[PDB]
Amino acid sequence: CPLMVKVLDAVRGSPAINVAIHVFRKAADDTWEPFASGKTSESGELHGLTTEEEFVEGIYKVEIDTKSYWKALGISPFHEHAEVVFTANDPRRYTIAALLSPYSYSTTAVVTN
Amino acid sequence: PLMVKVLDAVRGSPAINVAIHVFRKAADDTWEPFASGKTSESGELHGLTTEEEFVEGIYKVEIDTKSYWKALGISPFHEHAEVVFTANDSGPRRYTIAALLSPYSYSTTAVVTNP
Amino acid sequence: PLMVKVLDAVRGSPAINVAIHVFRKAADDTWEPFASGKTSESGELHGLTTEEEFVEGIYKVEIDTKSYWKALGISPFHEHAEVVFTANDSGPRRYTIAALLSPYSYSTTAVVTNP
Amino acid sequence: CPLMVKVLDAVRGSPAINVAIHVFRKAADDTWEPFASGKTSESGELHGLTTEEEFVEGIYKVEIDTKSYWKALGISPFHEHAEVVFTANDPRRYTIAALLSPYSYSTTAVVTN
Ligand SMILES: [Mg+2]
Ligand SMILES: [Mg+2]
Ligand SMILES: [Mg+2]
Ligand SMILES: [Mg+2]
Repeated sequence: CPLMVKVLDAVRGSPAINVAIHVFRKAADDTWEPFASGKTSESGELHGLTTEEEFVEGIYKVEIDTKSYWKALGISPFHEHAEVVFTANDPRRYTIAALLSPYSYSTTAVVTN
Repeated sequence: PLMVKVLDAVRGSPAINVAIHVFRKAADDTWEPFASGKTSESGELHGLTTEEEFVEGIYKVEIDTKSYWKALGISPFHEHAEVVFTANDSGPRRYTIAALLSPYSYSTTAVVTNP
Repeated sequence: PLMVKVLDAVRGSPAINVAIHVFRKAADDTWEPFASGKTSESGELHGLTTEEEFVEGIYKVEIDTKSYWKALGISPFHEHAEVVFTANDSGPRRYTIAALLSPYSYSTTAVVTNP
Repeated sequence: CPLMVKVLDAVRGSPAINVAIHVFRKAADDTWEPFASGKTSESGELHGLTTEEEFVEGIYKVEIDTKSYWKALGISPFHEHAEVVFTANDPRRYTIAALLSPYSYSTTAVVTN
């Protein structure tokens, strides 16, 4: 799979498990079309979102439902979600990593061949 | 009530001349333009709104990081950094949205204080 | 010439009353005490040193994050956050050391400006 | 192995390869005794630093030679290194992750069972 998402919890020092992830692809009329989705695993990872044949160049948005995650832990969060928006560019594998705190997050792209 | 501060993690400096657009979610669920501006030489953007106009709502702060890096000769990963949050739902607050930029990474933090 | 700013990423607030110790590497390669203080209600620590006393050297800023979290009922991962850097080796500069704290994570950024 | 170190490069969006890592354990006289060391792999990871039998409770310091890494890339860095200091506490595995930029770094502990 050319696109993987990994989420960590900076409060508990753990993978962020059961986080909902939605991927969108920008359409020609500038709307966001649903592309793929899932929930992070026990390791905080979401694999299998797409395939080399499907993941063509274009602008993609990855929406990480951080609010529901913090709500399930009983911790008041700031953001509605974390969104990562990027242009896929032709070999490359994309790992979108996110590090979550209730009032802060960071995201990093690890792009490898 | 709403300030944006942007730092450059490659140079260890404010990120100057960064375009910032703020949107507010409308009743029909679309993003309406709310305010815009660009960071100063200190990397801050002040004066976007007022206590009266900054009512409860869901707000989106779009920071044009890609143009910033491209003007410095770098092709970055992200199209922009987007910060989406509910504001003032417990009464008016002061919000500082901070962003720390690298070509393939950014972080964003909110500092929320009660006037 | 040297300021330290500390933010709490759990609460979205300045990190208040954080103890900070600064050390400078001596000629015998040991860490000598240089200055200390604690963050204010704004999460900043000003006045640690002066342009005259802040000579070239290798400096270490130790931020006592563990005591901060423990006083809030949290058992954090790190003993402290340590920021080590060469200062003023191209002439005097102004340094802001920023730290962003979570129980199992922190980040630190330097903003360096030329007077 | 109970202790793993992973390093990412936020400028290139890649693992940080060939980064020197030194681990120290605090001695009874408060000095730092060398404990283990190595260099990150092509995946930015350093495995095999210690064993369950050796990695007893105590205070450990992980020193990541960020300066030499940035110098080899030709980019002027701020820090001499990144140090992560923590008390190991009894099952647990420790992953020390670091995200490097020339004037900033973050470190996170992912502690799992
Ligand atoms: Mg092309
Ligand atoms: Mg209401
Ligand atoms: Mg000299
Ligand atoms: Mg015990």
